[PDB]
Amino acid sequence: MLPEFPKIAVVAGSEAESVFRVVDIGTGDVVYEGRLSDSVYDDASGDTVRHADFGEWKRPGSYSVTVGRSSSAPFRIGNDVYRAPLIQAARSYTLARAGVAIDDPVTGLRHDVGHAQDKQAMLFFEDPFHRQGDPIDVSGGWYDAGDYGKYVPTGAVAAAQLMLAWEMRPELWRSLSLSLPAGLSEPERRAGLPDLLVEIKYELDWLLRMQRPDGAVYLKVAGGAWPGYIRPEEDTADRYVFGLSTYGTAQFAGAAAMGARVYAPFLPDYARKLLDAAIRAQRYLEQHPDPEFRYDEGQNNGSGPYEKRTDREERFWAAAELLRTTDDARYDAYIREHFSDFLEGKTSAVFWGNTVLLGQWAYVNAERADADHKASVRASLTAYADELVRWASANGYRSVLRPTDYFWGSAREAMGRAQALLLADAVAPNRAYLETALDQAHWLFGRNAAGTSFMTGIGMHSPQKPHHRLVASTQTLIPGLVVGGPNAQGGDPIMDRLLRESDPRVFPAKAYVDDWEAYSVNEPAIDYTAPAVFVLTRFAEDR
Repeated sequence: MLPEFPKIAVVAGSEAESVFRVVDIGTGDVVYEGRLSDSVYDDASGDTVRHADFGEWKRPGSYSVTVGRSSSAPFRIGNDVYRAPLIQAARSYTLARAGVAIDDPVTGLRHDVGHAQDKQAMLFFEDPFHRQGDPIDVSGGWYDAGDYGKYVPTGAVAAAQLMLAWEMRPELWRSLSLSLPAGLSEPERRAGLPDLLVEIKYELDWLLRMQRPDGAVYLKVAGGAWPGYIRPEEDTADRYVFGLSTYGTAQFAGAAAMGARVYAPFLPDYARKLLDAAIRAQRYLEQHPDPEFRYDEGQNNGSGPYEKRTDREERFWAAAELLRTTDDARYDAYIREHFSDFLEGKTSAVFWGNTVLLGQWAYVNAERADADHKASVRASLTAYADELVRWASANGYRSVLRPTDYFWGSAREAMGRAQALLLADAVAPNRAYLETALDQAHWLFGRNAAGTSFMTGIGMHSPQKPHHRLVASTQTLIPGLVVGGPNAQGGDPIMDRLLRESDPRVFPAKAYVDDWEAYSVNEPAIDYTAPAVFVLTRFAEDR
């Protein structure tokens, strides 16, 4: 917990108690005694919960909350408390790199070069630039999740969210070491690039390799079958380039246009390479206005589908990010002609299937965007943020999730909503936005009905058996990874059995188990961790 922010312990049950005591563990002295709030039933969990509010106690230290016969696990009040998880989450991307050997003394993660054969991955179909089966260098980038596939939509959206974390607090990140393992990114490190930007560039370099000469971008790199729980160097099967999509082409353009701005102070040639690539993608999109999602039979036999057959929110982001980076007012005209609805509303949390908020954020920060339309976008952001505050303020776990939000990726959604609250705070400062965003980090780290952190390596309870082939094959804890979170819709054989056999039925906020095969709730992904990095950036102490 931070000294200057709200402090509530959430207690499920304990209906009969009326007071609580905050005890300094080092002295045994009570530093704060108060009355518990009234018990209130929580629809998503089935829990009856109340609060111990001790926000006025601000002294750093280690404490426990006593209620009746029980005392909480120790917790910290301190200014420094979110720096370590931020660092862990950010450097988890390094440990997810494809195409390199890793020997990390921090975690002990060690593996030989994985997927070197991505340097000659075979195109799964014929296109105007390559025969079916022709090799393409699509090496590098990050493994997506617990598998070894590499997918443009989540790679672009994750890279963009990490770049927005950079832009939120560049001076924090300039002095933040990710303890990059030996041999990695040696030219970038010799050049003094901040470690976060070194890591993001590994993914941008790969995204650039997924673009064809006409500007369009392929969908993903993977094999024809899912590997077992094996080290990446053991996954020697042929690799393929699959798919072609307009929404992924637009997401690439958004990420590359953002990277052009972010990298320009450091690497003028690389920044211009990114911008030219972004504009080639945008020009492909302007010349091919209809959505496309290419599907060849078999392309999902060994990798996730990431299918979206419309693309408006992503085309909007591409154009708005280009507007922000280039200051070319022709992009404002284009946006106003085709995407006026996104200038007047429809804010929703960022994820790979809807980047409208990345576009809205670019637009409101664009010097050459129309002023009245920037005002409209700010109001869309604050209306959405106000709704999140209303929900969370009345929720016993101070959660921005409703019972119907417990589907695949709920933990991402909590942190994406927290991200939206912080973007709203940037355009229209409001302490409630900042506090509610921080409440979602409290939730993520275990203040929730499932009684577990959804970030590895953090919390009294955390995921120990994430559906993750590197963790499983090396039996090595990688901290800072965010798993999907509770999901009442099923999707893997463990959760499917739990949900169908349970009587009474599982409450949605508890639809979670820590098991290797529970991949509908317990698989980490780069686009789950990315909004958590963004949110923690705001609350990490600088030095």
